[PDB]
Amino acid sequence: LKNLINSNYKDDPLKFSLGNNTPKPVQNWSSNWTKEEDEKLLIGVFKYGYGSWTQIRDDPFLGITDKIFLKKVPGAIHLGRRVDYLLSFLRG
DNA sequence: GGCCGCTCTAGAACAGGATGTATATATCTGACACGTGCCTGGAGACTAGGGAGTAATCCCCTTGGCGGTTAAAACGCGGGGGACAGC
Repeated sequence: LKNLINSNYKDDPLKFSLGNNTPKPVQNWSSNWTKEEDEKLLIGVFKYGYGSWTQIRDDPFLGITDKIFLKKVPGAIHLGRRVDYLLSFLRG
């Protein structure tokens, strides 16, 4: 992930998009989600690493700060699984 | 076209980290006792001279007695002032 994001984007990773890779949607989360929310999450994880979920959610350039919770559906485990899928798909 | 397997989500359990408190253990602190080494004083030895002790005699002082006189002490009595208790 860091190699590909540097390789194209490094001039500014805020340029990043997942592009032609079309991910499967989130399953009925309490928040609407798209390739855009995925892309912003990926840029977050690039800036702050995996599992930095407080910083990932808090960074306002990602626009996440509303969409992700501390029994509302998506949480750290769901975020982890989503990242696992997204990176597996992009590496595929 | 149908059913089962696989994947994801949800719940439950366990462990670790974080924080505060209590308890046990270690360390310090001090004084005494013993050992060691060195130096000084005491102990031992010997001599000479002075002081103390001993003896005798004489003189002065102290103790005891007598007598008289005078002053002091003791006994007595009354009144006043001070001391004591109270408030």
